[PDB]
Amino acid sequence: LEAKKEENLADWYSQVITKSEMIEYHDISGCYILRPWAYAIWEAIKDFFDAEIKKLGVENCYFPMFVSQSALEKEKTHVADFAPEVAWVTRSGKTELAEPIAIRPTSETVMYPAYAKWVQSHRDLPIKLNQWCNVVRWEFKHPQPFLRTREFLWQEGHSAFATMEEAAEEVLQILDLYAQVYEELLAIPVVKGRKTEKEKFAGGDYTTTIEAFISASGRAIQGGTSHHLGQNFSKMFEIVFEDPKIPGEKQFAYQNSWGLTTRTIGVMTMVHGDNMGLVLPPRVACVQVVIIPCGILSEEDKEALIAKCNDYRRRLLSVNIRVRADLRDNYSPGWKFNHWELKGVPIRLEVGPRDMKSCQFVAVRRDTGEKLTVAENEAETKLQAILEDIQVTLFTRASEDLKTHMVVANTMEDFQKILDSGKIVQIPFCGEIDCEDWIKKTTARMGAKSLCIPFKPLCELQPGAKCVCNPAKYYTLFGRSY
Amino acid sequence: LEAKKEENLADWYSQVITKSEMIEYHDISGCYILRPWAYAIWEAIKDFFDAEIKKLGVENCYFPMFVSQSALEKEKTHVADFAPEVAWVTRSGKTELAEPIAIRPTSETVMYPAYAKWVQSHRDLPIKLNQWCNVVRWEFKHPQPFLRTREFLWQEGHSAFATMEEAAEEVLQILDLYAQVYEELLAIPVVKGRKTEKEKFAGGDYTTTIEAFISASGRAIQGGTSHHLGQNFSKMFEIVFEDPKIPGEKQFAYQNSWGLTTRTIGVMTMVHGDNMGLVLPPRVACVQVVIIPCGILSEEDKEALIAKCNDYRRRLLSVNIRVRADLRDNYSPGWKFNHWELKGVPIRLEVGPRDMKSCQFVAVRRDTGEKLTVAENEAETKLQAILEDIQVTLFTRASEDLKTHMVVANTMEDFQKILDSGKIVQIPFCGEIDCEDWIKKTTAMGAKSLCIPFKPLCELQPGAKCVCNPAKYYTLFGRSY
Ligand SMILES: O=C(NC1Cc2ccccc2C1)c1nccnc1NC(=O)C1CCCCC1
Ligand SMILES: O=C(NC1Cc2ccccc2C1)c1nccnc1NC(=O)C1CCCCC1
Ligand code: PRO
Ligand code: PRO
Ligand SMILES: [Zn+2]
Ligand SMILES: [Zn+2]
Repeated sequence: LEAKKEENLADWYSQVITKSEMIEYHDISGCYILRPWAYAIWEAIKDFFDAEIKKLGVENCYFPMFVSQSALEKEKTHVADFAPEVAWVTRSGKTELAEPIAIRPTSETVMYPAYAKWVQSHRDLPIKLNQWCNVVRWEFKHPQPFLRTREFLWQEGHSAFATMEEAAEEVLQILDLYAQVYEELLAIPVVKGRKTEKEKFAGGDYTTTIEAFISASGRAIQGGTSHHLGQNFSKMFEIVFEDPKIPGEKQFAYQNSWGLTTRTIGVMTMVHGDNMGLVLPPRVACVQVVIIPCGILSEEDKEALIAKCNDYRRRLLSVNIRVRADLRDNYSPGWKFNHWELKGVPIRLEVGPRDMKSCQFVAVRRDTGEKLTVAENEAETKLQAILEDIQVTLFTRASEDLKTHMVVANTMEDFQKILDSGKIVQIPFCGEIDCEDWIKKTTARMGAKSLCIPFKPLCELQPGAKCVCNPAKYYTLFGRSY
Repeated sequence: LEAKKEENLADWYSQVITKSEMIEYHDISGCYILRPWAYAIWEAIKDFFDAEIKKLGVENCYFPMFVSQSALEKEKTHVADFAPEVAWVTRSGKTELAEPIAIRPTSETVMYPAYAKWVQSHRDLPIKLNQWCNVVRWEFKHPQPFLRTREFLWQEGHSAFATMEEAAEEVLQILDLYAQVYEELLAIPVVKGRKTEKEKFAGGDYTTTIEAFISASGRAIQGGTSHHLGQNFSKMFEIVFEDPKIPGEKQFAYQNSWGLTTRTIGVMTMVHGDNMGLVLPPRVACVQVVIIPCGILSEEDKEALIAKCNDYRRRLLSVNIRVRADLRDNYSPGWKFNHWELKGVPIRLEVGPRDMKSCQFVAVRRDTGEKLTVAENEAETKLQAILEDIQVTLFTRASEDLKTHMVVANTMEDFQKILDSGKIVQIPFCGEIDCEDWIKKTTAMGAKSLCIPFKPLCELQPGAKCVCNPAKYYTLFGRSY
C-alpha cells in the first residue's frame, strides 16, 4: 500500500479494499464482488441484528425479486420516486416477454398484496417479517464499493399493526438497534434523527435515520433507516380488517419498514482505515488475533516454536477469541506482518526463539502500532484488555472526530464558511422543500443538503427564530453527502 | 384440508403448502413467497450444510447477480444450454442501458474471471468459495412451488484445485453431505449416482447426483448435484499457474461446482405429507413439540393449567428440545390441534384439567397419528425418545417405499409394465445419447435417465445386452420432475 488517506481518498480506498481482499471489481459498473474477508463482517452484523429482531418478534422469510408492472404502476408517490432507478427485465434468451418484469428496488410493492391476503381480522396482526436479500437501484451517480452501489445486500423489515402505538414503538426500537450496530459492533458514533420533508420516504408518514460522519471525505452518509409508513400503504394495497368493537368501520393497518445494508462495512473502512490499510474493530473482526512465528536453526527448535504458536492459539480459543495462526512456511515473517496489517487484524501475536526463552510474546495492536511486550501467562487477560481497549479507542477517536466536525451556525454566511473546511452544521430550519433546494443552489457557490433533525440537537431553538434564509421549526443537521 | 393426496395430487400439494403457511402465490407465474414456516426449514438445512463445508475449508462470499454478454458466452457448451432460460435486463426506468445485462442462472461465468485474476501461482490454490443466493431460470415449462420454479434460493460452491486428485475427492465429499441432508435431516432416502451423457452438466466432465422418489406421482426428482468441471472452464477463462519444476508450462486449474436448493422442502412435503397436512422430520422442525392447554371453569384452575404448560415448556427447553406453548386464549383447543397438525409439528402435548391432576399428559405423534398417555415423570425422556422414533419411522417408511418402487427390469417390454404401475426401474443401458432419446419416445409423459447408481441392485452379467449396443451399466430410469 503506497497511497495515503490524507491526500487522495479515492485511490486509498480502492487500494485498501482490494489489498485487504475484501473487494474484487466486476465488469458491470456499480457492482462489486464481496470476498470472504468482507462477507464475514456482514455475517457478524447479521448474527447480532437477527438475534435482536427475533426478541422483538420478527420472523425471517423470502419474497420474490420480481415485481409485476401491475403491482408497481398501480400505486403512486412511492413508485413515482423509485421508477427511474428500477431495472427492468424484458426478455428470456431471444424470446421477448409479453409483459416486462421489474427487479426489486425495495419490497413494499412485492410484500403488501400478500399482507392484504393474510389480514382478515384483528388476530392476524401484527405481521412482522424480515428478509436478508439483494436489491437493485440502477442509478448512474458515481458508485463506490460498499457505500454506493447498484446491487447491494441488506435486510429489510416490514411490520403491520392494529394500533399506531405499537408501530411508533417499533420504529424507535429498530433505530436504536441500528445505532447499536454502528456504535457497539463497528465503533462508529451516530446522530439519531428525522428526515426533512424533501428527504422522507416517498409514501410514508415519517422517516427516522442514523447519520455518520467520514472525516477524510468532509462528507456524511445515511447508515440505516426506520420508516413509519402510517396507513399510506395499507390504503393503497387494501390491508384492512373489521373489529366488531368499531362496527363496520374498516381499519387500515399501521405500517413500518426498516433497512440496513453492507454500506456498514464501507463506513467502517472510511472511519477507522489508516495508511497501513484496513482496521477492524475487534467485535466484527473475523480474525481478532493472528499468530506468527519469527526468527525461523534446528528441526527440533522450529518444531517447538510451532508448538508454542499452537498453545497460544488454543488458549485464545478458550477465552472466546477468534484466532488464526499463520504457520505457512512459503512466506517470510515480514511478508506476514504486512499481509495481516493490510487485512486489519486487531492483534498480531509475534513468537520468536528469544521471546520463548524469556517467556514473552509481542502483541502488536493494529490501531496504535503499539509494540507491546507481554508476559506469557497473562495472554488471556491482556489480549482481552487490548481487544476491548482497541474497540474503545476506535470509538473514542471517532467520537472525538465527530464532536469536532459537528458544530452550530445560525446565519447563511457562517453556515457557508464552517462547511467548506469539511464539517457538518446544525442550522435553524423551516423544513420547506423550496427552502431546501435554494440552500443547495446557493451552498454550491459540490452542493450541500440536509441529513437529519436530531432527537438531542446541540441547542434549543429560540422563540421566534428565523430560518437561515418564514420562521424556523427546528435545528437541522446539514452537510455534504453520499 | 379438502383434497386427498392420492386422488388429486397437485390440488393436495397446493392446499398443504398454503394451509401450513409455507407458501403464498405471487402475481408472476413461477415465483413463490417463502413464508416463515418454509424458510425455517431452509435455515436448518443452511445451519447443517454451512458448518459441514467450513470443515472442508470452504468460505462464504457474494458475487453479483449480473453477467455481461461477453463473460456469459466464454464457455460455449455452457452458454448454449442456458442461453434460452436467461433473463436479460435492458432498461432502468425509461433509461435504456448501453449494453443488455443478464441475470445469473448459475455463477460460473460471474466468478471465474475473478478466479483467473486471483490465481498467479500454485500457492493461490485451492480456491474454495460458496454463496447462498437466488438464481433465475426463466423456463416456460409448468411451474410447481419448491420443486420447479423460475427463481429459487440455493447454495452454489465453486472450487479450483492444482491437481485432479484433489478435485475428485471433493466432488464425492459434497455429494455425501447432500445425501446427509436428505437422509439425516429430511428422513428421505436417496440414490447416489452419476448422470448420463445427455443429462450431465453441459460445461463439465462428469456430474454426480442424488435422486429421490415421490410415490404419489410415481416420479423421481434430482435432489442436488456435484460436478467435476475438469479444465473445461479454466481453459476458457484462463485460470492458469506455472510450476518451477517444468519452467514455462502453464497448467489449467481443475474445477468443481455443486448446488442444492429449496426443492429440498418440496421433496420433504411430497414424501412425508398426509391428508392431515404437512409432516415435519423433527431434525428440521423449528417447533418440535407444541403444548396446548385442553378442556377449557374457575380462573384459579384455568391459570394452574397455564402454569402446568409453562413447566412442561421450561423442562423441555432444558433438554434442548424445540418447544412452543400455544397459550393464546384467542383460539379454541380444537383450532390449535388442527393448526399445528397442518404445520406438521412432530408432537402435540395435550394438558387437560383431569390429566393434570392425575399427574400425566397426552403426547400425540404426528407421523402415525397415535396418542400416548404418558406419565409426567417421563416427559423429557419419552419426548426425546419419541422425537427420535418419529425421525427413524419416516425414514424407514420412505426407505421401505423406495425398496419396493425401485426394482430391476432386464427387458424393454417388462420395463414398460413395471413403469406403468408408478415405479422406477434399474435397467441394463448402453449409455448412448440417441438410445436414451429412444427410451423416452417409446415410453409415452416419457421416462428419462435419472442416474447410473454408484451401487446398483444387481451385477451386470457377462456381456449383457441393453434395452435397445451392449450394456455399459445398470441405469435408474423413470418418469421425472
Ligand atoms: O443507496 C445505495 N445505492 C444507491 C445510491 C447510488 C449511488 C451511485 C450509484 C448507484 C446507487 C444506488 C446503497 N448502496 C450500497 C449500500 N447501501 C446503500 N444504501 C443504503 O444504505 C440506504 C440506507 C438504508 C436503506 C436503503 C438505502
Ligand atoms: O431447476 C429448477 N428450476 C428450473 C426448472 C423449471 C421447471 C419449471 C419452471 C421453471 C423452471 C426452472 C429448480 N427450481 C426450484 C428448485 N430447484 C430447482 N433445481 C434444482 O434443484 C436442480 C438441482 C440443483 C442444481 C440446480 C438444478
Ligand atoms: O427502501 C427503504 O428505504 C425501505 C426500508 C427497507 C425496506 N424499504
Ligand atoms: O447449476 C449447477 O448445476 C451448478 C452447480 C452449482 C453451480 N452450478
Ligand atoms: Zn427557510
Ligand atoms: Zn441401448
